[PDB]
Amino acid sequence: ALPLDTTWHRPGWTIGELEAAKAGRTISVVLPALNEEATIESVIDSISPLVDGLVDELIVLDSGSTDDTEIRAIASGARVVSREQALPEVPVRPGKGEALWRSLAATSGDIVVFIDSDLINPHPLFVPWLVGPLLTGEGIQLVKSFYRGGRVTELVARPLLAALRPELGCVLQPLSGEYAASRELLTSLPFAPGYGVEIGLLIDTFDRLGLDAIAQVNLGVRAHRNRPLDELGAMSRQVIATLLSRCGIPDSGVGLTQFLPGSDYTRHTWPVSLVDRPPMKVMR
Amino acid sequence: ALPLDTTWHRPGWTIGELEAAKAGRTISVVLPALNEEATIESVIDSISPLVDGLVDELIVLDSGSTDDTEIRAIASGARVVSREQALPEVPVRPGKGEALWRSLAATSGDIVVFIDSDLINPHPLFVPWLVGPLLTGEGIQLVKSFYRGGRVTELVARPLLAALRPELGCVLQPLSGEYAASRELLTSLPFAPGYGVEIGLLIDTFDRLGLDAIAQVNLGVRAHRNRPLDELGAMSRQVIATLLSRCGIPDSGVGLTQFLPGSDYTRHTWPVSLVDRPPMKVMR
Ligand SMILES: O=c1ccn([C@@H]2O[C@H](COP(=O)(O)OP(=O)(O)O)[C@@H](O)[C@H]2O)c(=O)[nH]1
Ligand SMILES: O=c1ccn([C@@H]2O[C@H](COP(=O)(O)OP(=O)(O)O)[C@@H](O)[C@H]2O)c(=O)[nH]1
Ligand SMILES: [Mn+2]
Ligand SMILES: [Mn+2]
Repeated sequence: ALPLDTTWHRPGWTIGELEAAKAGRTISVVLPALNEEATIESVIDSISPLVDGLVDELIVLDSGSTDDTEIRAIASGARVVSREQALPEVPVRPGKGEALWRSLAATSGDIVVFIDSDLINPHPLFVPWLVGPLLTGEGIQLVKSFYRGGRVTELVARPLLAALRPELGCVLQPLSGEYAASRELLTSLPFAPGYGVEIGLLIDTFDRLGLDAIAQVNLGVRAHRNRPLDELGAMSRQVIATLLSRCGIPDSGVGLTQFLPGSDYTRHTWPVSLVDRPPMKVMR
Repeated sequence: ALPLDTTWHRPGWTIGELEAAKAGRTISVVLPALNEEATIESVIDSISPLVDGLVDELIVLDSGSTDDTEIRAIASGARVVSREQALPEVPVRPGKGEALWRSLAATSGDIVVFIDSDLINPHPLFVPWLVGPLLTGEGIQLVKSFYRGGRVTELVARPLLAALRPELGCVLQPLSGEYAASRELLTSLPFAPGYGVEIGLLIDTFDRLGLDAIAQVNLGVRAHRNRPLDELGAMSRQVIATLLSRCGIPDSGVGLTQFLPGSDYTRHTWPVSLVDRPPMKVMR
């Protein structure tokens, strides 16, 4: 009844069904990580039992961590790839979108699944639930998750989509870090910088293929860190910059400034970026 | 050091100084109210000692209350004016902006001060602090407050201003319900509907007169009700619609829809409006 293929309840496919449906296609899983020493092993362990079965390849894309992220991921049996190793001829820029774009050069699956490394005890069926529509559907190229407060999501991204791309009003979690897509789709799209990467991918997929190429699946419940409001302010600024650009509206490029009370106030300006990485295809 | 006249500490003007500075100008205070029976008397009592002195006129603009708002405001000695009485030839529309626009026809002060009726024990100097720059300055026509978490303000309005009107990046509380302005300015501007009214007035003032006509004053600390996230979602949608329109960007007019978990979800669509009230001047 939503114009977007939506799975409201627990998917019924068995792991053995999903594997049969692969039909020669491979599956890579990428966990981007910046300083997630507390949660990274729980995330890797939720998925590693699938490896050499449903999942052909699993990597941690380490995004500059200075804690114990890398040593703990290695002790959980994961292949860890730095931003530099993924694509060593090209100097590294900051932010999540850079990490995800680089991960395309360090994987080879026909299907790529992204799962954030800050999840607290994620369900082991996340990955099977995300790949279902790509495997058993026709024409699905991108699958977004939703789940059971998403302040940026409910105050910024969903209302801006209603304003500027109302056809995507049916997407419940447009900014979700858990999703899967075909390599063919991902290497044909630019990747927005920083926290803009998810909203950019969704609007670009829709603008290029329409709703029929996109599905969303209920993952039930998900837990993670709640960042402080000021960090959310910078994140929201970058989401806004990427969304305005995809909708053809010129963004000033001026970073958000904040005034912090100590009354007595101090000022801080956060970076925003208007520069995308190009489709990974051009790097061939 | 901000390009906008900003008073960072407690203003030094005495009530007797402010009165002398009036020089024949009058001052009206308007408290818009929709179902504020718990807080309305505290707000009125914070200001009524100024009446017949600094303040020439005080009204409660009752915006359709069905609780005890009106009887309690009357028992505090306030003149209460319904939306219908303010302008009886014109049928009433919903939302805050309608209430404020109508209040211009029910007052006659050269200066108009707005104070929200949901404040918990507001300081009795709010009104003197807001009128200071209009009275003692030159060329100030609008004064915004700021104070010591404003989720819509920090995630939606300030980052959209940085994107689309970065010159207003120095405004700390663009959505503040406590502000004062000349009647000449207010009756020359359209009024946005619903919760869009503050952002519309600020962008219009700036677009028409530039920064030199706007000041902001520290009111210290303010307290009020924290609305639930879904109501904030609709509010944010209307703020976005008004801000895009003032910046010349076409808004779809499609209301925000929300999916509420009961997993099992239900859907609800909130109204958004693209129709302003015209400058009150046309009603002469
Ligand atoms: O430059 C970055 C920023 C984020 N992340 C990862 O992307 C996900 C989303 O980051 P977020 O800040 O939302 O989570 P948190 O920082 O609170 O742990 C997490 O797995 C981060 O480790 C990343 O790999 N590179
Ligand atoms: O249609 C409306 C909506 C709001 N208000 C008033 O405008 C202020 C801001 O409303 P808000 O919803 O932000 O406060 P709350 O509803 O939580 O009390 C308050 O004094 C409301 O009573 C109004 O007069 N008419
Ligand atoms: Mn997170
Ligand atoms: Mn309020």
